[PDB]
Amino acid sequence: EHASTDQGKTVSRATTNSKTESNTAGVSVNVGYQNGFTANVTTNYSHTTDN
Amino acid sequence: EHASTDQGKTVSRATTNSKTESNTAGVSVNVGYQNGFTANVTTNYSHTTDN
Repeated sequence: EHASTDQGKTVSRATTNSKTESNTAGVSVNVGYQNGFTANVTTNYSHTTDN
Repeated sequence: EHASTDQGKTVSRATTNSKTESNTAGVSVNVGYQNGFTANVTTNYSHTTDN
């Protein structure tokens, strides 16, 4: 907790991030399109401030 | 038969004089959080002598 590195154990990994991944995770494909609504719907719509 | 009856009586007196000399040395390491991250290192050494 306090002033590690000469205290305990660490593990550290590099990452990437996506500003819209949390948005498109609520998309199911459902191969059929009904009445020319050639688009999908998310269960939750998040903005680009949600990494 | 031969029958005996002995009785005794002792009186003793002992005096001791001791003298000890002790030395101590230690290190105390402190890390914590108090309105920010802190750290201390204490180094003490003591000398006792008793008679």
